[PDB]
Amino acid sequence: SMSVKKPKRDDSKDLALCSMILTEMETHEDAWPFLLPVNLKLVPGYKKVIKKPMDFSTIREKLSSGQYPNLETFALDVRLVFDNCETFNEDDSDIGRAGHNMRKYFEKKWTDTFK
Repeated sequence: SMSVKKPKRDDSKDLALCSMILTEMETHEDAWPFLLPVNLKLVPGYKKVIKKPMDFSTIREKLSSGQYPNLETFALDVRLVFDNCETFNEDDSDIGRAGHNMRKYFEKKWTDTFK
């Protein structure tokens, strides 16, 4: 509260570390469904059903231009990528499996890096 603060967690490497994580996600072999925005002209249903589209290129641009106020807002966008994937794709499709694998990959790097 006013003039009563918890000790200061060092956040100065957060930007670099989120960049590194994102690079590792970008270069994974199962990243291909997630590298670019879904083409809303060519994929029936996507626009109306997925209220907040997200993809790795868009996360990379946001990261590079100071649009993440902290590491939790970055983790929310990454998880949004996988949540959207589960919303639109069957678990037993190549893309559905890709999405479960990538979420697992991400959550381990996240825990190892920050927790």
